[PDB]
Amino acid sequence: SHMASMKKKGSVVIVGRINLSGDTAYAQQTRGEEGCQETSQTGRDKNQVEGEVQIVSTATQTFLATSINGVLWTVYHGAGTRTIASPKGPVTQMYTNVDKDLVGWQAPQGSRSLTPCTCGSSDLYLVTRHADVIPVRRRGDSRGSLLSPRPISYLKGSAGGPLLCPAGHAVGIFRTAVSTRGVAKAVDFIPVESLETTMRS
Ligand SMILES: C=C[C@@H]1C[C@]1(NC(=O)[C@@H]1C[C@@H]2CN1C(=O)[C@H](C(C)(C)C)NC(=O)O[C@@H]1C[C@H]1CCCCCc1nc3ccc(OC)cc3nc1O2)C(=O)NS(=O)(=O)C1CC1
Ligand SMILES: [Zn+2]
Repeated sequence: SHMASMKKKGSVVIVGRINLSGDTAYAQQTRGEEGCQETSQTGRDKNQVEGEVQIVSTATQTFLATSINGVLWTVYHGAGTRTIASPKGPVTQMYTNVDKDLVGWQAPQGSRSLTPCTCGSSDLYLVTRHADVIPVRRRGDSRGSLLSPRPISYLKGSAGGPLLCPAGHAVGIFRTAVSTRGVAKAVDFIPVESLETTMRS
């Protein structure tokens, strides 16, 4: 302890994006490691934000955050209770729910939001932090199966990323991979209706 020397955790910092605006998905880095560490400390990020899916970092982890209905959502297991860096300084979470593994901040100016799905469709697509678009069959409210299994390395750092309907509506937020002996066959996600409930409380 000793209060005079106690440290503060830094802000979550946007360090890039998954670009989905064209015919090709690809990852873009907007901030390297030294700038990220500085921005984490001040909570002041003057970078212009664009797009729906951000790549975010703390001091110890890198993962995704997805804008839906003007809220930038990610996983509690990545972000904890942290603020996010913004042009005006650190921004406090608007939503925090450890039970859902969910947090949200006001979507950054410049971001674009995905629309919540209304199709009731079960043919889905998971966007990874490396900008891979993996097909996923919905198997329950919060479960989908990967049409082609991958090692868990392949999904590491994609928590907070979106599951999309063929149209491109947001169906959910990737939470955790279900694996056996290191191979991911299934995914757990936070369905968008759970977000929408949270957005009414
Ligand atoms: C491989 C990619 C994968 C998506 C990733 N998710 C995880 O690694 C989660 C985090 C943690 C364990 N995870 C797992 O995926 C494990 C693992 C063996 C690692 C594959 N699998 C697993 O549990 O399967 C069991 C069926 C589910 C039942 C148990 C699910 C419990 C979910 C969960 N809830 C809470 C609530 C509150 C918390 O407070 C701190 C913490 C939590 N942590 C949790 O799970 C990811 O990319 N992360 S990340 O981006 O690298 C990182 C920066 C954030
Ligand atoms: Zn839809």
